[PDB]
Amino acid sequence: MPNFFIDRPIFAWVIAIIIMLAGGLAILKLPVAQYPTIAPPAVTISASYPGADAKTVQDTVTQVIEQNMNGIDNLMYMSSNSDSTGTVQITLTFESGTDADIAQVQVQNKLQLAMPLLPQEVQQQGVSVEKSSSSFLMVVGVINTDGTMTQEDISDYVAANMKDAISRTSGVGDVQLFGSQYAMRIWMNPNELNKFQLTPVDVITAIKAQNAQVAAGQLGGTPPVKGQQLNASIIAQTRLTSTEEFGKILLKVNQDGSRVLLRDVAKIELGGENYDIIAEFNGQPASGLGIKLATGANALDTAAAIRAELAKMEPFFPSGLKIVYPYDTTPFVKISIHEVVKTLVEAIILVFLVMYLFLQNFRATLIPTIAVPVVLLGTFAVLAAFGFSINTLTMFGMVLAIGLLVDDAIVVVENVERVMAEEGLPPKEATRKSMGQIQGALVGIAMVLSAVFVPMAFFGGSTGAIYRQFSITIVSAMALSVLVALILTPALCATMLKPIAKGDHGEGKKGFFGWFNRMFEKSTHHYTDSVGGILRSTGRYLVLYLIIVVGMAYLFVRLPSSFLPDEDQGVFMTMVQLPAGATQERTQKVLNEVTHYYLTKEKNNVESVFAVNGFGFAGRGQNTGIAFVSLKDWADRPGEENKVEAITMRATRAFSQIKDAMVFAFNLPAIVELGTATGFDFELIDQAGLGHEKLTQARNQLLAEAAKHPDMLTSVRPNGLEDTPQFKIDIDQEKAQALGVSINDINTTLGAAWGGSYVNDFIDRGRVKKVYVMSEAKYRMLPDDIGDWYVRAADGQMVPFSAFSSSRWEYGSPRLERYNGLPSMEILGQAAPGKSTGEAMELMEQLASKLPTGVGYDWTGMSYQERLSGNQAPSLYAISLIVVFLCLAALYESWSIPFSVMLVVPLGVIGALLAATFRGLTNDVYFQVGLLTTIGLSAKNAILIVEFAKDLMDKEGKGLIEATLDAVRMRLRPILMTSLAFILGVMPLVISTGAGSGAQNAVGTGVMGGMVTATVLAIFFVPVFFVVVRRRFS
Amino acid sequence: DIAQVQVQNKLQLAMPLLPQEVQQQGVSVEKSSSSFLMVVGVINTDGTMTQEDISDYVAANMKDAISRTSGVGDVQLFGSQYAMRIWMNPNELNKFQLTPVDVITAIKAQNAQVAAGQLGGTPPVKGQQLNASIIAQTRLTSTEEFGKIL
Amino acid sequence: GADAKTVQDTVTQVIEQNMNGIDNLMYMSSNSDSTGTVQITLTFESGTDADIAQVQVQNKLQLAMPLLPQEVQQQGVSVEKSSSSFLMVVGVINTDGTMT
Amino acid sequence: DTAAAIRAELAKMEPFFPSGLKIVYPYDTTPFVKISIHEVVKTLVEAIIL
Amino acid sequence: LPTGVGYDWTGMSYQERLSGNQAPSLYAISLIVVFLCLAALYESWSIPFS
Ligand SMILES: O[C@H](COc1ccc(Cl)c(Cl)c1)CN1CCC(Nc2nccc(C(F)(F)F)n2)CC1
Repeated sequence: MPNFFIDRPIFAWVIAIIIMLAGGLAILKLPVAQYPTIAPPAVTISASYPGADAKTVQDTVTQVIEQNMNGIDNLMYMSSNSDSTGTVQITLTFESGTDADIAQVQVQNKLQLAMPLLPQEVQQQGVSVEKSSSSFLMVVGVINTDGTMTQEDISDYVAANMKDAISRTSGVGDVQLFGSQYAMRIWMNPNELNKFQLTPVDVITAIKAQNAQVAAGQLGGTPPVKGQQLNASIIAQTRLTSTEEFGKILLKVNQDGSRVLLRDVAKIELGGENYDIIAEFNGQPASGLGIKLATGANALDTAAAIRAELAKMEPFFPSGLKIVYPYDTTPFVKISIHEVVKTLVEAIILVFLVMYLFLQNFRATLIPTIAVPVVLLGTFAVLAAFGFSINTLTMFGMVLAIGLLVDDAIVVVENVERVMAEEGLPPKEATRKSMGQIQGALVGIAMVLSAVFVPMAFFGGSTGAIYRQFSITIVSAMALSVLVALILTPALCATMLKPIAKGDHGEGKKGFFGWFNRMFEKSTHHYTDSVGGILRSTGRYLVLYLIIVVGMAYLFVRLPSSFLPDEDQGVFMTMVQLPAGATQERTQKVLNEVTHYYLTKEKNNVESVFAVNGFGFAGRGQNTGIAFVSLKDWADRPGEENKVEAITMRATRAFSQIKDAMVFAFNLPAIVELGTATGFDFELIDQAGLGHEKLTQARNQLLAEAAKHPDMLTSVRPNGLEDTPQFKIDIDQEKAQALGVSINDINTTLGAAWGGSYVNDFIDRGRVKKVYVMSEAKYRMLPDDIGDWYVRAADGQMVPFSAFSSSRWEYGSPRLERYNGLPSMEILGQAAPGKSTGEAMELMEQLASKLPTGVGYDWTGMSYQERLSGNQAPSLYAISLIVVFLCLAALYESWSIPFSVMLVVPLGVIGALLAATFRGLTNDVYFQVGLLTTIGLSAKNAILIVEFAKDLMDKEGKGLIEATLDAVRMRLRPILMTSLAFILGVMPLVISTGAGSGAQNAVGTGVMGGMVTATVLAIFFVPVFFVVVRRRFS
Repeated sequence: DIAQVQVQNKLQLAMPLLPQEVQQQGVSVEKSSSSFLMVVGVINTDGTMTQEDISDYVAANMKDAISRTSGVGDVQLFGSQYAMRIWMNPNELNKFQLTPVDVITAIKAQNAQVAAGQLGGTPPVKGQQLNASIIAQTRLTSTEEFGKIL
Repeated sequence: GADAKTVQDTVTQVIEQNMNGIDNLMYMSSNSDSTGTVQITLTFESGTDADIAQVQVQNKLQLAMPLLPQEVQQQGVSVEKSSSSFLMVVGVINTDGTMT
Repeated sequence: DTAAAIRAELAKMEPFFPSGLKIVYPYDTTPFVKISIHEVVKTLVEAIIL
Repeated sequence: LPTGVGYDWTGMSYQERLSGNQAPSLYAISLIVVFLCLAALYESWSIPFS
């Protein structure tokens, strides 16, 4: 096949042009995102039941929905939580590879069938089903500096003016508003209501009656009278549109005729739908917009379009309003992608430089410069054909495969040049001979590398997807590299190279090139002499190989395991947790302290703090909060102390002094969608209907038992809230009946006053908005205020709550959790240093096995994936080894020679492990993929050496030792000039300390160490293996 | 999947027109075979439980989990889950001048769980230090509680 | 029994807000009538799977579904694949003349 | 696969059953499927031997 | 027309505009493909040009 294209250079050029055009089209059309879809598809059902506690929401909402979640396909599991804020959130996690749209529609349809079973208030608020597996591309904050506007005003302006245009922007998959529109608010005064002998029920009824839309017909509508000439539509009562109209709503008229309008007993004002969450941006009122990218959309282009649309908005904004970007990771993504592209380009340049240094022929150096970009473009085209996208994993896969591509080009070009220099043949016949020598080896190497890299794609779950990214990328790059080396590279060698003499090795050259040449023949002679001396004492080097293997096992077992390096993305989060029962003001004070610290002590690094009072992770209440701290540009933060890790450690140390609050600063997970992968997630399930208290006791016992094992488990804590005091009101039905007051009226008055009620809608500036009736804050603060509220009995006399009710304080859960439809409690933990997560989970299972009767357990989150993919690696790599052995036996036509090639893996693995250990890195995904790349390249070198030696023994009459020595002499130069090029290409990643330095270092350090040791050891261990194997079996 | 999606898309138009009792009993749309894949029976080898108890246990502790298993298209319970059964005596109702309407109204009023709001709820007053959930009438959980309805 | 402007603001805009995130969408049209009817048509690119497009439109619509007035829910919001032309018209007459 | 998943779920449930409760399988066509497939495979092996 | 009043095409007109817009690209790509195929088959850059 190489001979076909050697005689047809134009056909090979046409093939290369086609590949380049396809790659360019793919680059133009390929989506770009930081990461692909890694986490399993998940669908979240969210409902709100205003004024309701956790138990009320769970009993009336959560349990019904969970009982009606049946018949949905590919559901891995289902969890739910009901808060004291009145919010239920149910996450259904489906198996990987499930169509998210189909799962989402099935979940919606089962909820639509369950909807009639829910409270009317829950139905009125609406139950929303979303896909929660995705994260936010961007978060655009809107702030007011003049102080004229508040959070509600800014949120309403964003909803009315900004949301639509952002949604219409190209590539904007989803837009969610951090806040709510305006809503009419009826702040009831209990004393005024008692004075006029009214109750909140009357206000609700009047508002419903006097704010509605009525269908009214048409003048002349059909069936029509015989000569009708005019047809028109009749307009009747329409919804109110202003606070003034609501003010005049009439609730009663006095005997005298003075009118008891609505404003008499309440304050009418436009406010927020919910006041639970307060937002500030550097201590200024703010609202937000979270923007999620669409499918197949370019993240960079989408961010640019969003910014352009916001700039278009800017001139029309009300004076004093400003756009800010509290959370913008797109710059980090851009820098990472640009750094990878720069790495690839510099790799090509280093290949050119090394090729010129060794061969000292410009036309020879041109050939790899044409070959490698063609393979890269073909790889892009193949990725587009498979539906992949340009992301961090794919780009680093290309970076890793660059070494294989460089080796493929260098082998062909150097072999052709060596044949020309030795036999003196002209370029065409020299190329023919070289390809006749190396083509079978190249095909066998293609098969071997396919066997090595394909199995990654068959891991299960999130790790399966992460490894499949690299697997597809590298396998496609390798296949295109081999195809190019068989099609185009020989044609380029035959057409571009110029004749070289039968004996010229360059030693006649005058300056640095001549010195380097002569030094190189001297070094090659010394290397051949050393190898020959080695082959006479093979036993010592066999025991040395055993020592190397033992050291490899030691380093592997003693190396920690990780998932993905933590990156300095320019943003981190501080979570604030106040004691139970804390109010919004105390959390606001703590958040103000945190913001002041960040903007004063860390003023050089931090540019903005987005404080969110009322919402924090693993909670939703007044006693929780979260601040999203954004750092200045990496170029403005030079040093190791000005990075996210150091900043977070300093902030945590400073905040540990804060009293009456737990404040903890931390960096983002590498993949926020998967969240943390640090430890284990454990679910303790109530299986026998024990109750909340018994489950709490079981959880406490398990936590104590885990704490009694410091050396195996660390920071085993509950991922939930503890029980808190609650105000219980016991309404005596007998007393209420005796005094002539209905229980329904009492409950309605209490709920409307102290929790608020949603009555109906109105039209504000041509937008439908909600109407809420609630007590004024002054009269719904303390238990004593219960005495300020009166209910009208059937007799028309107002009776107090104390007359027909009593009060006390009890304990209740502010957040109730369920797993797979049963009550549960979530425990988060992690293995102690030096302990694997598997044995930590085994110990947790052993501890849980001793818990009281009726208490079960389950694994969720990352633990579920770990259980799924626990045993895949050994079997997959056993299959890989078997297939590699079979391919090598096919290549060499021998059942024993393949062992000489396969004995080379430890040579690179040991160096990779040593490099990782010395730099204090972990066994993460990047390290493993780099390990596979190093193993593949070392196997390539060994395969070529053994092929040359065997061909020398068979086609010629040379003996074992002579053939091996000649083979190593022939293969020394390509090995060295590939290792040097790849090592120098990866050095920038090794020494990188800027943005994205985590993944860069993880990819670079292991690769560099593995290449160094693979080269150095293999160049004189492979001949030993070949000689020993040939002697043993022959 | 698409067939079920379209069928229930059309069914959602009829749902508002169906009687409230039908909606409250739960309308189901399913895609499954006409024949049972299998039958998982449950007995008691000690003889302590009756048919009602076994059926309630299967409905409450095993039915939902099986229904959520992938590949399960339908689950038919050979029994029924427990429920609070009020067996009315017409003679007693007439003696006290009562009607099943009155019984239903009393059950609805005195067996309910109401959202009662919060102490120190947002918007709060300045200087508010306490925030708590107000608990009120809760659903009854025993036959004794139901028998005490006035 | 709703005006064209009122139904457009209360219904048409609300629905149209959440329909901009659907895949393979070429363009969108909508008409609001004084009879209270709202008709929105989303035209997708050629070769798009119609069933998947309809499923995605349902998924986006259910988000805005609660925001519509209770009367809209009572009558119901329908999402279905549509065509703008009649394949044929089948008329029925009474030759005798005994049926109006 | 569905039968295997159902049996796995029942195994999860079983440890928490009340005293005396027992699961039985009064109707299951799956064992016939397994035995039939096994018999055909056995026939193939015996055919190779013959 | 006054400022703020734009226009667009729909239905048949959208398809007609798209076809007219993408015709020249189609011609160029087809010519390039034929040229490359001729060069590949006849092993020359002169025969495809002629
Ligand atoms: O995951 C979502 C977004 O969380 C964030 C938020 C900010 C950043 Cl910068 C980032 Cl990165 C992430 C969670 N989210 C929390 C509250 C929000 N509801 C709200 N309501 C009123 C005001 C606000 C606030 F504070 F965001 F303006 N939010 C709705 C759901």
